[PDB]
Amino acid sequence: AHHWGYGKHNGPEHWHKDFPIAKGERQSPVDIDTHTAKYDPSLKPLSVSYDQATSLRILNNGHTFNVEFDDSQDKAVLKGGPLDGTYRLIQFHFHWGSHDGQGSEHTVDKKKYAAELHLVHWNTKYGDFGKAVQQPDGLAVLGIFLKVGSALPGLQKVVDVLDSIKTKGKSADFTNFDPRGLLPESLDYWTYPGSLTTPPLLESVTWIVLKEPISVSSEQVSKFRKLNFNGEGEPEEPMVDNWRPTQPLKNRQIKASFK
Ligand SMILES: [Zn+2]
Ligand SMILES: [Zn+2]
Ligand SMILES: [Zn+2]
Ligand SMILES: [Zn+2]
Repeated sequence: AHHWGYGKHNGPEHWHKDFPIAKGERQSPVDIDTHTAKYDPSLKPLSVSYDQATSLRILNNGHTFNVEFDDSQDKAVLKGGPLDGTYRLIQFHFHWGSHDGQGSEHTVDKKKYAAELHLVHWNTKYGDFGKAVQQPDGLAVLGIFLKVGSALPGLQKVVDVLDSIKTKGKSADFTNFDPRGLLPESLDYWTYPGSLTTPPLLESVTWIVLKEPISVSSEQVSKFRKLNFNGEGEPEEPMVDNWRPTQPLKNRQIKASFK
């Protein structure tokens, strides 16, 4: 029937009608309350190893845009922190708002940022992303907040290509992109067990949400909003507000990597 989305009839408040895990015990995103998040001395140092990352292409999937990487080798990986083993970078994408005052998925003390970046990784314990996403320890998503301020040079190559992938299904070559340019200086983070923030909402993600945002310009974020959810020849639906509301923490603890 109708595929899920972010619109009035197919968006987040309705996803449970087809994906009942939406009301599960380990759903994402959540509010991160800084007064109750607790330092966990058992966390090991976090290793973000992106020196050899090979980007390939950028795709408008009708929900967001994904920048895909070659994940055939243990090169662009995340290790340490809360993770056991090695997690390969497969793609990143963003969530953003119809205006700068909303857009992020996670919140910090109920505050929203203009957008949120997700760097998606899968556990090489499993054969590939499709096998990993079915497992509780399968995925690790590095979440980074975008705050409006000065323009980010590391984002400019992304925003420059978006007019070539305006509608669902369009893709373009996207090579030689350095995802380190989308990282803040500090890797202090919060972590908790959660889920994909889109259908099928599987509870297979270890979330690692960095405390320090990256700064982007209002003009850069506005370029995100010129994408469309629809395919060519369908009524125009601007790609905005492609975020899920925060969900109940339930019986989970958000841990901090910092004292
Ligand atoms: Zn569908
Ligand atoms: Zn609080
Ligand atoms: Zn889809
Ligand atoms: Zn995401």
